Amino acid sequence: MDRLDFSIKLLRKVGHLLMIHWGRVDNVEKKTGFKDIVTEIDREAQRMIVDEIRKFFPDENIMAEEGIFEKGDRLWIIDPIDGTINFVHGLPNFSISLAYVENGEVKLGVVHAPALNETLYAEEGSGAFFNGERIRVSENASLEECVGSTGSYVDFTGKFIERMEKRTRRIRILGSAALNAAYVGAGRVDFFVTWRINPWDIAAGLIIVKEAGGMVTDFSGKEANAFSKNFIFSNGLIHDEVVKVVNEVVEEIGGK
Amino acid sequence: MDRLDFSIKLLRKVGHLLMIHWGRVDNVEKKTGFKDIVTEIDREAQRMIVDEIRKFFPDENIMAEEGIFEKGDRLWIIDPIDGTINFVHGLPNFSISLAYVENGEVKLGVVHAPALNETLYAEEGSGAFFNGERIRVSENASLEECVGSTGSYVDFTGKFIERMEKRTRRIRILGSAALNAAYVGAGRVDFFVTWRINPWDIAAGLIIVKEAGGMVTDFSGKEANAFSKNFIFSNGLIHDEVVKVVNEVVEEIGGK
Amino acid sequence: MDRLDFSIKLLRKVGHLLMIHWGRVDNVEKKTGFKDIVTEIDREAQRMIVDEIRKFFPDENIMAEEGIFEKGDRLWIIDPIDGTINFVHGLPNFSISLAYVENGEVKLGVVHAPALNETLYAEEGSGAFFNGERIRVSENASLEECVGSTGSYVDFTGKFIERMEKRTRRIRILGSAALNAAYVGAGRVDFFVTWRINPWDIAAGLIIVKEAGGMVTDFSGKEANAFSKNFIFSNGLIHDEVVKVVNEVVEEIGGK
Amino acid sequence: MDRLDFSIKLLRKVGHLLMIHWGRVDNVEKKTGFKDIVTEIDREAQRMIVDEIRKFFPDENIMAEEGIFEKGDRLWIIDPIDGTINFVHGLPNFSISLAYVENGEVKLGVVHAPALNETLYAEEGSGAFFNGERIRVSENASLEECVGSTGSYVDFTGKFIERMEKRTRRIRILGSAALNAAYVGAGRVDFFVTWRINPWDIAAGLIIVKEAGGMVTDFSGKEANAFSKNFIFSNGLIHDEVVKVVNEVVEEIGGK
Ligand SMILES: [Mg+2]
Ligand SMILES: [Mg+2]
Ligand SMILES: [Mg+2]
Ligand SMILES: [Mg+2]
Repeated sequence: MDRLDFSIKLLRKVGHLLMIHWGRVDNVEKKTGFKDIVTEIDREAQRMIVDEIRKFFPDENIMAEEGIFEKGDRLWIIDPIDGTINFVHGLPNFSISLAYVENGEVKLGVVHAPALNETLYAEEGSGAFFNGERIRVSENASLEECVGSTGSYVDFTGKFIERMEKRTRRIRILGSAALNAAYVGAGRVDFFVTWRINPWDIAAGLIIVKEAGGMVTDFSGKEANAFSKNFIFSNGLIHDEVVKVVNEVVEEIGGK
Repeated sequence: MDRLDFSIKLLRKVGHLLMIHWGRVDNVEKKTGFKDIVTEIDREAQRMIVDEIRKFFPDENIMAEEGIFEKGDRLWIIDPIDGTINFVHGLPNFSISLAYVENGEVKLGVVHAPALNETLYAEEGSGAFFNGERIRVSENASLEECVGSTGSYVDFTGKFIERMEKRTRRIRILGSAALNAAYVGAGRVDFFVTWRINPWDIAAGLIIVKEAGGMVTDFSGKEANAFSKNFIFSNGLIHDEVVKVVNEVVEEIGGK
Repeated sequence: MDRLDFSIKLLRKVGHLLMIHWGRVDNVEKKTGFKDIVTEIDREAQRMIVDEIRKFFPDENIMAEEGIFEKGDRLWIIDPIDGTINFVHGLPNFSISLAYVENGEVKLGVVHAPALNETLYAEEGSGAFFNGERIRVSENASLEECVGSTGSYVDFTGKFIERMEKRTRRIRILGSAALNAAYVGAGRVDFFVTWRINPWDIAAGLIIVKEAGGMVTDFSGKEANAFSKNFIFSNGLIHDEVVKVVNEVVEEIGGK
Repeated sequence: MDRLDFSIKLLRKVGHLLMIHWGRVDNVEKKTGFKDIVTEIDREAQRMIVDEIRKFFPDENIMAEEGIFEKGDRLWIIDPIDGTINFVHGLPNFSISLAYVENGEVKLGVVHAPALNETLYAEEGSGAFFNGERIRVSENASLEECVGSTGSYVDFTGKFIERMEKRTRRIRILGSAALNAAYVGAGRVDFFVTWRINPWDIAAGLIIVKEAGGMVTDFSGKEANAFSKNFIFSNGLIHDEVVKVVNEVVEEIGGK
């Protein structure tokens, strides 16, 4: 609609500002370590976005990674650069994410990977799209004919590989949370699992996976929402096959 | 120039055929099981290349992943699709690799990712390029300022992540060996490790990294060649420690 | 729509076939002269399009430029390559046109420019799009504030350009009818004028420009359909001024 | 090489600045009427180009279209946006142009069309390229085998269209002098004529077409250089005829 179209055009415009600096940001800043960085372009991109929303959606709230952490029954969740590390090194797997949550419910989601010219989006009840055409998660039902994905985490990643590497065609670690969730919605991957992520990393990828007929849940298999800590995105075919392996790894390291 | 230009235009032309089928080939074979496939496109793309190769290079040999394994002083190493699994699922990280090896010497290489519109190539003494512009290897001289990569291998993988997660910013698993290697030459990645690999998977990558001022060696740390089993590519500023870690990852599982 | 989504996916896929021979076609045949040519690719592309339509819509008629001139209630109009001259020479302004005419009126229409990655489409009562985002006709209400365009015609073009130049910013001759009409819908040009044209050249553009909010009439101002001979696509704001000048041109050349 | 690479990367970088505002330029200032305008984006982009050149070649001269007119042995000719009108309306045919003129003679030219992803360029003595690929002018030896092109001139155009349309397949009016000239070098067009012009309009085009094996002369047939106001670019196989028509058109209006 108005909101969806606005979001698509906004992220597509800002995407170009990011291209100016892609792989060329000399000022890398650490937030809570060397694996968790931010740059001046993350902020500039966020300002560009936040300002347009604040302009057309005057009395609505914003929750943006870099700083703005408001609350509201009408909240826009923004990730100026999902995959800042990639962005800095020059890898194409980074994106801009914009979800519009109403009453804690994701009503719209859009992910835009600039260097790839891929714009995945979904509005509630309208289905998922990719640059205008319909997308639906894969039909794959056998883990052996599946390609799953994960993000670079503590001891989780390396272990989740060990467990999965056997019953799976191949595992991917691309670099963009939002983009990886959206890829399942587009049928490119079979499932995506995250750990200790904020809502700006998954709010958009959540409605896009479900509107594309997939499944989005926490590690307990109980349907997840924008405010869940663990995330499992899947085509809804080999979901449980994954729910298990994940907890198998979680227990081994420490959990419950 | 002659063979360089030839090679770029050719792979670029072939990339488009791949695009017609990319993500839409549900007729998969297994060259050795699920973890290793081939498609008619693999075959159909390789054909379109080999044909052209002879049309202008009669008295020369050819080596393609699936089908031709000739040998000679004027050889061409072809890989119709590097990342067939990706190509099959709809992932952008797949490429076409081609190297001209004269007297056992890689005289030039070219990697082309059609979905990403990336063409990385290099000629002996001419330096490396990326779509016409020069590319050098990264300057990040410390593991805490690096992003590494490797392919999905038996135990080496999940055990390489664990053994290097706290070492580097991130470890990526993209899918295409030729592309991944070309990326360290591009400085998008600081190092890439490949275990148990064929010549057509690194032939081009090899000369691209070295021409881009990087390092390519076996695990023994000795200068690597088109014919080696395990490779390591880097900016030559963090090779030592990587060799070290690589040489200490096979330990935990085995492989003498 | 599954019909529109069907249309977008089919032309996008076929666009890669075209990309293989774009600028690399050696055998150009004259249909009625050196200014009206055709190639084998036009046919190959068309065949790819027709077989898919006939497979998923077995009882609907087809009217494709190169040969298939059926007629009916459920009709598919096709121009395998709008701008074969451009396509042959290597210019990017060439496209694949597809419209669905029902009981005389165009229900949907998509235009795909492969080299340009531009897919403009519209389904009746749903608005016009450009790669997933909504587009609308321009807002230039003054001719001196406009950019117009036409095709390449015998007498018409020259007189036109003369009788318009001193009254508009500039007139453009890009080379693809469908693409040009669709651009009026995208708002990139303010009006497009075609003379002694064919239905497959304007069916898709007709609905896109109408859905985009503009106007499409014949040279007399009378609204038009896929079957009129002459056309005028505009933003609706400058139309009269255009129809006037056009006839001043039909007047000098001749008519009756 | 030092200068060429620097030029290619700078333009591609500035290219994205342009993409942010492409088709969304609010305030258009008039230079010499609605026929010739400039926008703050032209200035904003020019400043970004000038900025880098001052930094790496501080002791060199600059001649930029929008306000900088220096003179010297080492000189850089610049056009922030060639095809501003196109840029404004949202047409993809616009580009950045940069030439380095050492000792009165241009030895390097770069033309980048951001919206098209086309970087054509040429360093004196090394030949013409297009995104790394090598290019050479066309081989069409007869006008009926060609596709010519012109700029939008108040009297020239219409006449040229008239005395040239029955003689050739089609005459194109694209909207970007630098790109149009680079196109003859790319062989996408057989000839291009420009009436009334400045060094920043065709300095880069000049060298590219020459390194591509074609010819650039003033209307009189006499060779042409960065400093002339009549230009005719061609594949050098139909040049004579074009100069013919060009002159004839001049007689239909006025001159000497
Ligand atoms: Mg972020
Ligand atoms: Mg292969
Ligand atoms: Mg046609
Ligand atoms: Mg300009």
